[PDB]
Amino acid sequence: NLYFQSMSFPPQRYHYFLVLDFEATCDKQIHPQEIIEFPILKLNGRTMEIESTFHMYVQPVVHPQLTPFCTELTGIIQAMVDGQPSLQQVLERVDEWMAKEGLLDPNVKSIFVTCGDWDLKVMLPGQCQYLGLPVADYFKQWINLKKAYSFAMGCWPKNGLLDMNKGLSLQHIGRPHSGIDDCKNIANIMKTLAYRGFIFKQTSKP
Ligand SMILES: [Mg+2]
Repeated sequence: NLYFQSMSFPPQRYHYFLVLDFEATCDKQIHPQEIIEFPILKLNGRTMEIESTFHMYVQPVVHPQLTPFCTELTGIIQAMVDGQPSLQQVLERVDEWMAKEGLLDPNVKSIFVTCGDWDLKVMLPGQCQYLGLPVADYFKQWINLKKAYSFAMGCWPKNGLLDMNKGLSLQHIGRPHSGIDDCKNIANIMKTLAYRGFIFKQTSKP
């Protein structure tokens, strides 16, 4: 335990890590899928502590009525998405938040962190393409935590956050399949890996 005193929280390659996990319209499946929860956690790059939070629910337009499957899975009821801005508006708000947080200065280095590749490889660019919206350059590089974890632990977490929490002896934070709570769990896992001396790197193909 003194074993880690010098190793823990090493210098990292980024000033900040931006933890993101979407929830989306869905069924068991409807199309196009639309982002209904847009969280970002700004983590101190050294300590992994949460320093700022972006969180918006988003009003879906093509399938505006959340399905029983969607609600029961995500916890997101209709009342939570009803008066809310559209994805385009939410993306402008993210950009304002990036600006306000000093994340758009060329000298300030940050990278998104997600559980899996779906959200930034598939979901965001897919919906943006459908809407005719550009994808900001900062969404185009990320770290898949499942891959970071498998490198650190020599073991693929098939069941995602629940497997990673198990492997690191961490109690689950909040509610599974809630965007923000998944973000808090990603952040907690990162903290523990950093405590063990893990240096995070882009996993996203350039
Ligand atoms: Mg989630």
